[PDB]
Amino acid sequence: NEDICFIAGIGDTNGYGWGIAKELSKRNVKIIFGIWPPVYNIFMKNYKNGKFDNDMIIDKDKKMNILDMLPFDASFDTANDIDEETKNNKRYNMLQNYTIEDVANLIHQKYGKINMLVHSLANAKEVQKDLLNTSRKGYLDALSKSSYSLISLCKYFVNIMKPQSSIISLTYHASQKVVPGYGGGMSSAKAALESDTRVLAYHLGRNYNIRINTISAGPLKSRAATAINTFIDYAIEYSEKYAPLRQKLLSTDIGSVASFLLSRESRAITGQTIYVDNGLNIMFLPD
Amino acid sequence: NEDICFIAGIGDTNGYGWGIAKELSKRNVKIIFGIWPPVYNIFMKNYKNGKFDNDMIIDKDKKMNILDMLPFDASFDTANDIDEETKNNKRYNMLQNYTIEDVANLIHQKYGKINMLVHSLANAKEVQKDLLNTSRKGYLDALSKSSYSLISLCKYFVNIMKPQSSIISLTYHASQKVVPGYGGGMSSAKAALESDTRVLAYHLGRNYNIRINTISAGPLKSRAATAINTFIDYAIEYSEKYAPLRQKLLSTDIGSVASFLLSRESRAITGQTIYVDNGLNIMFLPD
Amino acid sequence: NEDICFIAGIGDTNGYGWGIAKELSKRNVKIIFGIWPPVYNIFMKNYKNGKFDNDMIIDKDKKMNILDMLPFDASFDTANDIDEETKNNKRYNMLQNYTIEDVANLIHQKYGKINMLVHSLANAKEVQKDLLNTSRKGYLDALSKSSYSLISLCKYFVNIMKPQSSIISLTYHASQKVVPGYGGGMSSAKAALESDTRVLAYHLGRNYNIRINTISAGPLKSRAATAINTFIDYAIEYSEKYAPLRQKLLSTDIGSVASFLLSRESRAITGQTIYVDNGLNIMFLPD
Amino acid sequence: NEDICFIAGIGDTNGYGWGIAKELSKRNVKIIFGIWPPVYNIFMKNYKNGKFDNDMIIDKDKKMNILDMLPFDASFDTANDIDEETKNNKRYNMLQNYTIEDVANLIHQKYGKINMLVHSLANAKEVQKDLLNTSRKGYLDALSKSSYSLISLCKYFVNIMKPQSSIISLTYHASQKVVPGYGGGMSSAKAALESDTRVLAYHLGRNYNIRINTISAGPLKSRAATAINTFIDYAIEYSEKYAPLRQKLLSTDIGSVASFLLSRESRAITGQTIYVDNGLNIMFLPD
Ligand SMILES: NC(=O)c1ccc[n+]([C@@H]2O[C@H](COP(=O)([O-])OP(=O)(O)OC[C@H]3O[C@@H](n4cnc5c(N)ncnc54)[C@H](O)[C@@H]3O)[C@@H](O)[C@H]2O)c1
Ligand SMILES: NC(=O)c1ccc[n+]([C@@H]2O[C@H](COP(=O)([O-])OP(=O)(O)OC[C@H]3O[C@@H](n4cnc5c(N)ncnc54)[C@H](O)[C@@H]3O)[C@@H](O)[C@H]2O)c1
Ligand SMILES: NC(=O)c1ccc[n+]([C@@H]2O[C@H](COP(=O)([O-])OP(=O)(O)OC[C@H]3O[C@@H](n4cnc5c(N)ncnc54)[C@H](O)[C@@H]3O)[C@@H](O)[C@H]2O)c1
Ligand SMILES: NC(=O)c1ccc[n+]([C@@H]2O[C@H](COP(=O)([O-])OP(=O)(O)OC[C@H]3O[C@@H](n4cnc5c(N)ncnc54)[C@H](O)[C@@H]3O)[C@@H](O)[C@H]2O)c1
Ligand SMILES: Oc1cc(Cl)ccc1Oc1ccc(Cl)cc1Cl
Ligand SMILES: Oc1cc(Cl)ccc1Oc1ccc(Cl)cc1Cl
Ligand SMILES: Oc1cc(Cl)ccc1Oc1ccc(Cl)cc1Cl
Ligand SMILES: Oc1cc(Cl)ccc1Oc1ccc(Cl)cc1Cl
Repeated sequence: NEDICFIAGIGDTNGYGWGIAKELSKRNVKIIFGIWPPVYNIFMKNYKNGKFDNDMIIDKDKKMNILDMLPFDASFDTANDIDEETKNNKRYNMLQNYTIEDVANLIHQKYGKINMLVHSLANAKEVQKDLLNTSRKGYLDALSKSSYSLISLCKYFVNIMKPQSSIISLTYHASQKVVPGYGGGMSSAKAALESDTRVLAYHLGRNYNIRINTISAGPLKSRAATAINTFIDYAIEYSEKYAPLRQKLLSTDIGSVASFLLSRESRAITGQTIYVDNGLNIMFLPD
Repeated sequence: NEDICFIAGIGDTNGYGWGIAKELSKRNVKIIFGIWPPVYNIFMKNYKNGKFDNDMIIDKDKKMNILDMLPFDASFDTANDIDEETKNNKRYNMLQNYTIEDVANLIHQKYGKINMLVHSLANAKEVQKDLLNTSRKGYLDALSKSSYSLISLCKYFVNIMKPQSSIISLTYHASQKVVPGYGGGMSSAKAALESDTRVLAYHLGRNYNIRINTISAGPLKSRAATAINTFIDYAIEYSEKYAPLRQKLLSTDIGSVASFLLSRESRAITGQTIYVDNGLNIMFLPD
Repeated sequence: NEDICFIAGIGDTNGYGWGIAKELSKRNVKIIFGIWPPVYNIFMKNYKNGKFDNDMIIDKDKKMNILDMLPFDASFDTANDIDEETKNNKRYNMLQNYTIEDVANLIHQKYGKINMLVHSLANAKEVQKDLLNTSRKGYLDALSKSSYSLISLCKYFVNIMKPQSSIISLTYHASQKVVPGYGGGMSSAKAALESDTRVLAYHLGRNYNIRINTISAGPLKSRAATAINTFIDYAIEYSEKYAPLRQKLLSTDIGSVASFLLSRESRAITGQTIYVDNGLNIMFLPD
Repeated sequence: NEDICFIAGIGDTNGYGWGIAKELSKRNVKIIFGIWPPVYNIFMKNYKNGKFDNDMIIDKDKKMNILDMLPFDASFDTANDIDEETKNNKRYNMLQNYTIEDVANLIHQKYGKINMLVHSLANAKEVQKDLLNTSRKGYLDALSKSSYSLISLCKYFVNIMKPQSSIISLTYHASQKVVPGYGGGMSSAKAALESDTRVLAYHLGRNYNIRINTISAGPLKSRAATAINTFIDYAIEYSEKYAPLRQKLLSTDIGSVASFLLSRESRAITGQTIYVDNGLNIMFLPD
């Protein structure tokens, strides 16, 4: 009782963020969605029009427990970072308090302190280009939004979290082994994310008694996965054929693991990269 | 509601085997203990005398549900491997059906098929010697009882397990990084165990849809630990002083993680080495 | 014969860049220094005043073979990236062709194609702050100069390198394990550098038959090492006391390894992170 | 000028042992071969008949300098370990002083102290069986001859080695990632070998200032390789098709790296697993 989780990085019901929300709901955790402004209105519309009613179904008729839905952009740390153009952009103009600091303050004011935080986002302008051809701007854009965002989320949210709270993010094996197609510096961003998870585990553990881990998920055909041009269909096919466990990897498979890591049951685990990919990562040569 | 777990390697209530049994009990899992013959009667004596009553208490009105307790020696695969020096041994003479295959048949004959298996045993005759001074006989003894026993357990128990069953063992970071007092080939045995966990994950996964993982636990002042050369006293002191999470590591901390890995909740995790050590493994230079 | 190496990241004779240059000279490799503009003039002055004559001594009277010394700033990819302020800054005003593209073109025009490239630089404005307190700007600054610079160096220099050429950079273990004190996102930058080394190994290997590896060096009291405030004295003391090899780590120790990796003798090694740290990285618990 | 290397594990000129001998010869290192008794006479026969003359050619007017060739069985530590089944064996009856301790004393008695040691042997009676179906006897046989033999070699040879000496062994990536046809416990043996290399690095480093590393080599169609179950044909085909460097891996490619690790040039490297496989180990999803 009293478990509140903020999930940053939800634009629909086809990604891991939604799978994580469903499993947490089964444990009676209250959910707060952090939605990227560019897709905020479209998300709300569909929600209002009851387009997600089926996907919100859990257990036996059990409906998901969505406490709130807030506009959120991990590119901005404070209101002072918002550039004039973005502030005046059509999709941002009518929204407020969407920077990392503002959302933390908003959540604290409305619901008090929370104990669960999920970083389920990533972005790279040049993801379609191989690392060698990625520009400096594209590279830094990937690191800024996909990696630094985690650090910033921690810096502002630790002030509104209870001791013994837990934090998780999502990564991918391309950080440790070569996956052609995963460009734009996304591999670089994930490698940084995994390393930052260890350093943050040290600081957050000693000073706040807070835990942080990352889940290296297998392939899922999410909206963003298609942006890589297809790459995702190949990855899924390869996984279902060569993984030690030949079964379809579901968003809820990652969700149940996320639920465990966020609960007090994983009290002694921190700074780890946990693989939830049907064991594919352990293979060397296929069959 | 129908889950049965065989825990191989319990001689008292101060080790990880007991902690795992306690946590699985909270989930209403029926427990069967595999006890090393040399200490079987003494264990039985204490149990009867109520020396473990307090250690069996769980939650409010809940007691640990121990289905059965059987003599079990991981040194012998089948009845044919029992030598006269053992058969004629005082402690073994009074016991029967304690080889790996016999225990599997006995359990199956009495309770049917099971779906959870825990390997929580290690043994090395020359653990007090550094690797360089360990004899061939001592080295092989460690690998035989601490590593091969996992493979043999799987070979014989898969026949009495249900599909989608799960298996776990315990390892230690000395397999990956140097820990001076961890001798006799125990470091070697743990390295083989972690690698074997991957290979078995592939075979058991493809052929039976069965999962297998290993938990790399932090220091716990248990019975066997005290045999290493005080060493455990150092390890614990160091862990509690430098680990990112400054809290005492409890056998049940490993238990709750084991319980999760043995349930369907971790359906997509296999062949992994999961660290449950308060994050100590991530540190390099002590602060 | 005909071996030319460009070493990017030399501001004096106290770092690894100089140690790498000395060892390469022993193999009769022609050296070209890439010097950061802010310290370019001071470097030349000392050189001219013969302040480095002693340090240039190799073998028996054998003097180093410095082919050229060029101003170089890894922050700029092309002349178009140079901001008006920097272009007009006192130390840059009188220098030309110091961007990555210009230096590559300059080298090609003056000496033709080369076959050896060394990335021996790093920088982070907020290195004195722990990761949690590093600003977005500081973080991206670290990644831009310490990691992306490697990718850019490769993109422009592969056009002026012969097939079978070799490239190396320098990293540090803080990317894999926690080292308190290594802040400003330097740990993040090194993790990215190591991951990018693997991805680049794939692209450069398949398309140009060029190799790339990185050396994870132990502590050396270089000029930059002092910028971390001391941290470096502690690291050196810890290393000389706990490493399996209790000896002083010299810049030339890294130099000789760099020489091997850059030569044709390491033909089958690529995408690797090679540790040259007296074996400290393999230790878990000290003595 | 005074370097002597003992290479344990040579039965012909198609393996890595020969490639290592060739490269060390270019450096004028005196070579002593340790030959498995069962094939000692045949080897000697071919040598006398000049069947290896072409394989011994190096550079222009340079021939491989083989100091001596001795029968050597890594299964026996001392004369006391020789059983009647072996002593009475036809192939062993005619030979003497072939245990590890005897060879060390014999070499020392004839040529004095040495400074280079190479462990290039592996053996597993049930290599054709997958791990799950490998017997205890077969599993232990693999660990005894392929892993413990390294420890015993160090224990007995340090007495006849000079300070600052170097040692290397060969391993394979199947210890870290799953390779289906690599059975009989060879994967287990390699995992132990790599871990043991770290522990030994600590002991030999602190006590004798002696270094030890292991080379993880790529596929090479050798004599023993052909015993795995064609498998080697697959491995080679896969390596040459997907590795970042599309070139044939030669025994001398491993030889040049071995030569470097055995020289003073690598003075600061110890306890490491160095990959010499054209970078194949860094790949995840084949392109
Ligand atoms: N889908 C997969 O196959 C897969 C594999 C490994 C890891 N994960 C990781 O899981 C996370 C989500 O992946 P997914 O596939 O479910 O994607 P989605 O399902 O695309 O989720 C990503 C979310 O990020 C949001 N987002 C983008 N930029 C943002 C910004 N600046 N501020 C705030 N939100 C922003 C998007 O609007 C979107 O809802 C990422 O970290 C991804 O790398 C996914
Ligand atoms: N104690 C720790 O700090 C620690 C750290 C890492 C991993 N674990 C691992 O957990 C397992 C148990 O450790 P523990 O500390 O709880 O020890 P215990 O508490 O000593 O548990 C080991 C059990 O093995 C049994 N055993 C020994 N030889 C046997 C044989 N031939 N057949 C059957 N059973 C046999 C013993 O009787 C004992 O009950 C081991 O694998 C150990 O390496 C423990
Ligand atoms: N010294 C150590 O203990 C140590 C340990 C591990 C790795 N290495 C790595 O070796 C490299 C050099 O380290 P070092 O200690 O010898 O340092 P130095 O000896 O400080 O070398 C770094 C060089 O980078 C140059 N530089 C900084 N910003 C630049 C820019 N924008 N463009 C071009 N040049 C720039 C400096 O002027 C300097 O000459 C770095 O990558 C460092 O992280 C060093
Ligand atoms: N062949 C490859 O592709 C490959 C890949 C990775 C690592 N390496 C490793 O290199 C080493 C040699 O491999 P290789 O392919 O050159 O094989 P060979 O070319 O088969 O070399 C192995 C040698 O071990 C000797 N041997 C076997 N049992 C022995 C015993 N009891 N005592 C003494 N010598 C004994 C054999 O007679 C033989 O000369 C092994 O450790 C192997 O695992 C080889
Ligand atoms: O990390 C991922 C891994 C896979 Cl296999 C599929 C999708 C992934 O997620 C992303 C990839 C690129 C961008 Cl730009 C944004 C996101 Cl969310
Ligand atoms: O693996 C372990 C790690 C630690 Cl820190 C403490 C105890 C451990 O467990 C053992 C060590 C040696 C032997 Cl002979 C038997 C066991 Cl059960
Ligand atoms: O990587 C390093 C590791 C160590 Cl132990 C010492 C110095 C290092 O190098 C740097 C650290 C911070 C900045 Cl800003 C620049 C450089 Cl060159
Ligand atoms: O380790 C190896 C790896 C590969 Cl790919 C090919 C051959 C190898 O070497 C062996 C394998 C099994 C046995 Cl019984 C003996 C040896 Cl020498």
